[PDB]
Formats: sequence, structure tokens, C-alpha cells
Amino acid sequence: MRVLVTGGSGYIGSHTCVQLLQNGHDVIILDNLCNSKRSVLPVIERLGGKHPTFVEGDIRNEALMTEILHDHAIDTVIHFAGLKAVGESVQKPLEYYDNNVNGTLRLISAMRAANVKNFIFSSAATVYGDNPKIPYVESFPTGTPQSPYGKSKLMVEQILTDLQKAQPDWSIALLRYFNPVGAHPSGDMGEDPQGIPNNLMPYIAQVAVGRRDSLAIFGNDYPTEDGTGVRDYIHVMDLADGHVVAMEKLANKPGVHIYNLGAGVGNSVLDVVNAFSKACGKPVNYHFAPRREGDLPAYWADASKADRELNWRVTRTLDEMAQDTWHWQSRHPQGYPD
Amino acid sequence: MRVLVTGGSGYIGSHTCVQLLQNGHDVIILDNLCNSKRSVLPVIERLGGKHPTFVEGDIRNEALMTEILHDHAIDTVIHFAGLKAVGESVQKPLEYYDNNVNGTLRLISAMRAANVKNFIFSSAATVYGDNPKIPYVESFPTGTPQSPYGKSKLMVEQILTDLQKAQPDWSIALLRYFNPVGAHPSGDMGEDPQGIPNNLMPYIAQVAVGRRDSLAIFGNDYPTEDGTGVRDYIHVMDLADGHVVAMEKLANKPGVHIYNLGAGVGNSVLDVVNAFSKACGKPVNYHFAPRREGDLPAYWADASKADRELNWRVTRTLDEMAQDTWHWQSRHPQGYPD
Ligand SMILES: NC(=O)c1ccc[n+]([C@@H]2O[C@H](COP(=O)([O-])OP(=O)(O)OC[C@H]3O[C@@H](n4cnc5c(N)ncnc54)[C@H](O)[C@@H]3O)[C@@H](O)[C@H]2O)c1
Ligand SMILES: NC(=O)c1ccc[n+]([C@@H]2O[C@H](COP(=O)([O-])OP(=O)(O)OC[C@H]3O[C@@H](n4cnc5c(N)ncnc54)[C@H](O)[C@@H]3O)[C@@H](O)[C@H]2O)c1
Ligand SMILES: O=c1ccn([C@@H]2O[C@H](COP(=O)(O)OP(=O)(O)O[C@H]3O[C@H](CO)[C@@H](O)[C@H](O)[C@H]3O)[C@@H](O)[C@H]2O)c(=O)[nH]1
Ligand SMILES: O=c1ccn([C@@H]2O[C@H](COP(=O)(O)OP(=O)(O)O[C@H]3O[C@H](CO)[C@@H](O)[C@H](O)[C@H]3O)[C@@H](O)[C@H]2O)c(=O)[nH]1
Ligand code: NA
Ligand code: NA
Ligand code: NA
Ligand code: NA
Repeated sequence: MRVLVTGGSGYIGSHTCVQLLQNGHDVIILDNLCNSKRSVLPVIERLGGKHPTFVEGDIRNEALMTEILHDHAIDTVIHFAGLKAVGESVQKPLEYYDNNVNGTLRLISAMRAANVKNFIFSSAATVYGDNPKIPYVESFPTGTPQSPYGKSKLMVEQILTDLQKAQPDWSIALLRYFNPVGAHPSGDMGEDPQGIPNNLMPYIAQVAVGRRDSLAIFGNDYPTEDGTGVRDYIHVMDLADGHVVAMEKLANKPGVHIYNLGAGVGNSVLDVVNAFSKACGKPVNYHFAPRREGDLPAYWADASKADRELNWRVTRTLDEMAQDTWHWQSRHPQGYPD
Repeated sequence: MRVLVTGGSGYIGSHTCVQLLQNGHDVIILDNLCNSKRSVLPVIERLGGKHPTFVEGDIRNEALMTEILHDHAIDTVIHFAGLKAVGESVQKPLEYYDNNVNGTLRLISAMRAANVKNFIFSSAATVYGDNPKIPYVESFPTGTPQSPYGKSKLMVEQILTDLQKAQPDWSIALLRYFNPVGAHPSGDMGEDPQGIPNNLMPYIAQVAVGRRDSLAIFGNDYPTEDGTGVRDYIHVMDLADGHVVAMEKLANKPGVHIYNLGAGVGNSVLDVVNAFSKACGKPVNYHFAPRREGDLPAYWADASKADRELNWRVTRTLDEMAQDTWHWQSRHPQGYPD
């Protein structure tokens, strides 16, 4: 299929692109490189075994989007582009609403103009808000995210749903990601945060690689087995694969298809650390810190739906998530070159 | 004060402008005339007793907005501009989200750029969603609007609140309107809907003026005293005055000031019809029709807060609302000239 991958040079996007190319699709990547580098492109081609077209641009530029869609005879769009640093979002709400809400709106409007009606959205478990019922199931009503980031993802879900209602031929997937971690098995691609990583895994990796002293564990007093926060960590490759399938299976299937994408199991902070210590063959240094504002104590996905309906499920383990990250981290300590 | 009035040529905006000019403020109107006509401008000047500056433009044009704000040394902004036909919103969600959500975002961003931090937003009772507790009080948590229109107003409230948090010097008023009706006492200004009016009053007026046959009463089986829908009708002049006060009193008072703007009392469909029959000296023809999708049975505002805090309250009656509308309707059957 002909697929436009916004944010295709980013973490999850890059990996998805490799997988798409492996399944022989024609990929066109659209990224503004605000959080990624051109240096990944070659890697994606190599690992993908096929050349993906790259366009440097902004999802907010509706005329460009339209031209692209047209020019490339796109069939389906996978939208990963956006801002995602939760903390920052709180400090800088406007940027989030613009990039995420306005960003998506401009894109789907361009789609409409170009007669493109197959869409995949990168959503997040945050939309469930403070749900005491765990694991989280898709049929649960949404809640209220506590950051401009979370709110922006929920808003986009809402707009997309409304769009589909008004334009019923549209096929729209709302993929609610859980906690993506891991890296390509090759260790030649992976997450490349700039500055202080906000997520647990990369932070651990940075401690491990010797860049940072100790991992701060945000809270040791939660109502969990070990008192640390619990989440559903999913391997970026499994995520990648799920997008490929979603894309292939849902194209031209009218509706709003909502699926949780996770392992369907919870792992605590220590579990992850332990997993990483094991992978890197040394104890990861850590310490206990106060709870982090806005963090829930524990949650994980109920991923039955994607299984049943898309025959999709995670195949990588936590170990692999840790190992693959360590490999990348260790093979490319400076990330992607400038 | 120097005040930018978006959507200043529209129904509520026009009346507010007259009042502002009467209190000696410098008014600059920004409207794209998608739902209003230049023909009102002269009327606003006349009735206002002072000349307001008019700029034809779009709130979505952030560079223009910034220039204006700068050029005119604006102190405060009153934002009435937007799309508001509920029904249409359902059919055309994108236009609503763009004009209302993106429209407001572009404006407040321009504000930020121009160092303008006093803002007044036209919100709506719809944000309360399906609240069984009536009347509605500001401290009630918001609900889920059932149209793209309602949703767009709630979203903007949310973004504005987040903005204020991040930019705490901002003074932001969320004025939740109830059911605005009425017209300038002069009968030379009023609501000028194009096509079929969606609101009760104008529709009644059109039946009365002989343009339409009968008023369709949407539902006669509600759990109300007379079985018809109940709402809080407020006179456009009272609304106008409330904006003037809000503006004068809240400027430079940091925070998110939320106020319901209504009469604080409920009136049924028949009550309104009866009021109008009386005003026009003839029976208004009507008939019972099925419930209208999305309509709640009854609600009205709890307007104590604006009273207490702004010393503001409605002074016009339902009779006057009806009379003033009839006068305008009857003196200007073709509305504002082309
Ligand atoms: N990584 C996670 O933990 C997490 C969990 C759930 C949801 N998501 C969502 O998945 C998507 C991808 O996540 P990621 O980890 O790969 O992030 P990433 O930062 O590595 O990828 C985002 C990419 O989008 C690009 N981009 C940003 N704004 C853009 C704009 N306006 N126009 C064009 N390009 C733009 C960035 O340059 C980057 O290449 C995002 O929408 C993110 O919100 C991620
Ligand atoms: N009238 C009501 O019953 C109702 C109740 C509550 C809330 N509101 C809100 O109050 C505000 C004013 O209501 P109204 O009855 O005066 O409506 P109106 O249509 O008469 O006024 C809206 C004005 O905004 C202008 N406009 C629309 N989109 C614009 C854009 N993108 N840029 C520039 N100008 C634009 C229109 O040309 C018009 O002059 C609206 O935001 C409406 O949602 C109204
Ligand atoms: O240095 C760190 C980083 C994280 N944690 C803990 O590790 C867990 C996971 O935290 P993190 O990697 O930051 O994940 P999340 O806060 O769960 O958020 C991610 O996953 C969500 C979906 O579940 C998405 O909404 C977000 O975009 C994404 O960043 C939590 O219990 C954190 O408290 C620490 O203790 N120390
Ligand atoms: O031809 C008509 C029009 C209306 N009604 C009834 O009259 C009442 C008021 O209806 P309408 O004038 O359309 O008002 P609302 O539906 O209450 O909505 C208005 O007031 C809301 C705030 O309370 C705002 O959210 C909206 O922007 C605004 O249009 C309702 O019970 C309607 O069912 C009829 O029976 N027939
Ligand atoms: Na801040
Ligand atoms: Na680097
Ligand atoms: Na429709
Ligand atoms: Na006319």
C-alpha cells in the first residue's frame, strides 16, 4: 500500500517504517525533525531493505500535506508526529495543543481534500484518565488526562470520531499505546532522546552507560507488590508489527477501531531495573525519590481485542526489551550522528 | 480601555459594542462577516455614540491578529467570533473545530506574542453537559457536550485554563451564556439570522412576521410543568452590559473567572410563545413536533456568582425580550441591508 508516515523518523515511527518496508509497502515519511535526525533514514532503508521517501515538513502545513498525499497517491496515513514530553506540556500548553490538536486537524483536513480516508492515530493509555478498573479495556469510557499532552490526545480522539461519523467511509484506528520500550534487534536503531530522558527505560540505560549517577525511583509507597509504580511495557518491534497489521487489516474497513496496544501485563519499576541490570551485567544504581506529579500507581492493558480482531499480540519479552535497549545504547552511545 | 472585539458585528457582539462605546471605551471590531454584514457598523456607531474601528479579518490569521493587537495597543480582548449552529456542527465538525478551537488558539497565541493578557470568552451552558442538578452552578464539574459545537466550547475553556496556569498573569473570563434573545430597544439592531433560524425566538418572530406558517414545538412530553422544554432566556442588552462590567472589573485581575450569564429562572416554550403573542398582538401559530435530538428537558442558570462578585444581574424581563424582538423584526423585516 502507499502509506504516509508522519513522524516517521522518530522512535516508534522509524521502527514501524522498517517493518512496513519489510512487508513491501511504499513508504513516504513526513517529519519536521524537531525530535529526530536525518541520520536515521539510511538506517531505516538498510534495515527495511527498501527505500522510503522522505519529506521534511510540518503536519501543520495543510497545503503541503495535501500536495504530498496527492503527489504520492497515498492510500493510508499513519500519524505518529507530535510533541510528547508530559512535563513540558504543562509548562508550555500552547505548543502541545498546536502540534497535536491543530497538527492532526490540519492533516486530516488535507486528507479530506485529497480524498484519503484510511487513518491510524498514535493515541495513549493516558486517555483512560484516573481509571481504578485495571487492566484498561477499550469499552471503558474515557477520563480526564491530567496534562496538556494527555488532553491533546483525547481531544484528537474525539475529533477523529466526529469526523468519521460525518464521513462514514473513513477507516480510523485509535491505537492506544501503553509503555513503549526496546529497540531494533540489530542495535542499530532505537530511542534517541535529546537531553534528560523522561521515560524510565532510557533513563536506566543512561545510568547504565555511565552518563548518569543513579536512577530516581519516583515513589516507593504505592499500593503495589513492591511499592513502585507498575506499567505495561511493550517492545517497540511488537508495536511496529501491530501497526503493520492494523494498517493492512483495517484499510477500507469503515469505522472507528480502537485498540489497546500493550503486553497485557504489569511490571514494577524494580522489575524493569532488575531486568536491565541482568542485561548489562552489572547492577544498575538507583535510589528512591518522591512520587512524580501526575503518576498513577499501576495499570496495564487488556489487549484481548487486538488479539481477537487483528490476531495481534506481543511476542517480545521484558528481557528482550531491556537487552535490545542495552545493545543500542551500548553500540551507539551518542545516538544518531549529527 | 482599548478593546478588541472579535465577532463584534454579530448578534451579541454588536450589542456589546454599543454598550462599550457608551461607557467611553475604544473599540476595535474584528469580524470576517461570514455571519454578519457591514451594514451594522453604522448602526453600532450611531447607537454607541462613538466610532468603533472595524477590521475585516479572520481570527485564524495569527499574524493579522498580532498586528492588530499591536497596532491598536489593545488592553483586553472580547472573543465572540466563531461558528454556532449546533445542527450544522454535527454535519460539519471540522469547520467547528477549526473556527472555534483553532480560531481561539490562534488568537490567544497572537495575544501572547503581543503581550495582551486580559481576555473574555463567549462560552455556553452546553459545557455543563447532561447535568441533572439544576440550576447550574459554576462549581459544577463540566460534562460532555453532545455536539461538535458544544465540545469545541469546552475544549477552548480547557485550553484557556491551561494557558492561565502557565501564564499566571492572565486574566481570563469564561462567560457561560444561557439563551440570549432580544434586541436593542431602538428596534434598529437585533439578531439577523440568514436562512432558517435555529433558535426559538427568531423562529417565532418569523412566524409572527408572516414569513413562516407555524412554530414547531420540539416535544410536549418532557417532565416540565407544561411538557415543553425549559430554558433561561436572557436579554441581549443585559448580556451586553455584563460583558462591559466583566471587562472593566476583571482586567488585570489574574485568574480564570467563570460566570454563568442568565436570568436565573426557567421559561417553557409556551411561556415564550405566549409572551410573543402578547407583544405582537396576535396569536402566534404553533404546533407540536417530536423532540429535537440532543435537547435536554430543562435548565437555567444559578447567577448568584456574577451578582456577588460583579454586582451584575439581569434587568430586562421576558416581556421586553419578546417586545424588543418584535420591534426589530417588525421595523426591519429584511434585516440589515446588503
Ligand atoms: N513514546 C511513548 O512513550 C509514547 C506512548 C504513547 C503515545 N506516543 C505517541 O506516539 C507518537 C510517536 O512517539 P515517539 O516515541 O516515536 O516520539 P518521537 O519524538 O521519537 O517521534 C515524534 C516525531 O514527530 C516529529 N514531529 C513532531 N512534531 C511534528 C510536526 N508538527 N510536524 C512534523 N513532524 C513532527 C518529531 O520530529 C519526531 O521525529 C507520538 O504522537 C507520541 O505521542 C508515544
Ligand atoms: N447566540 C447564542 O444563542 C449563543 C449562546 C451561547 C454562546 N454563544 C456564543 O457567543 C458568540 C457570539 O454569538 P452570536 O449570537 O453573537 O453569533 P453571531 O453569528 O451573530 O456572531 C458571530 C460573529 O463572528 C463572526 N465570525 C465567525 N467566525 C469567525 C472567524 N473565524 N473569524 C472572524 N470572525 C468570525 C461572524 O461573522 C459573526 O459576525 C459565539 O461564539 C457563540 O458561540 C452564543
Ligand atoms: O526516571 C524515572 C522515570 C520513570 N519512573 C517510573 O517509571 C514508570 C513509567 O514512567 P515513564 O517511562 O515516564 O512512563 P509513563 O509515565 O507511564 O508515560 C508513558 O506512557 C503513557 C501511556 O501509558 C503515555 O501516555 C506517555 O506518552 C508515555 O511517556 C512510572 O511509574 C514512573 O513513576 C521512575 O521512577 N523514574
Ligand atoms: O423551533 C424551535 C426552536 C427551539 N425550540 C425549543 O426551544 C428551546 C430553546 O431552543 P433554542 O433556541 O434552539 O436553544 P438551545 O437549544 O437551548 O441552545 C442555545 O443556548 C445554549 C446555551 O444554553 C447554547 O449552548 C447554544 O449556542 C444556543 O443556540 C428548546 O427547548 C427547544 O427545544 C422549539 O421547540 N422549536
Ligand atoms: Na509553569
Ligand atoms: Na547524540
Ligand atoms: Na452527516
Ligand atoms: Na436580509
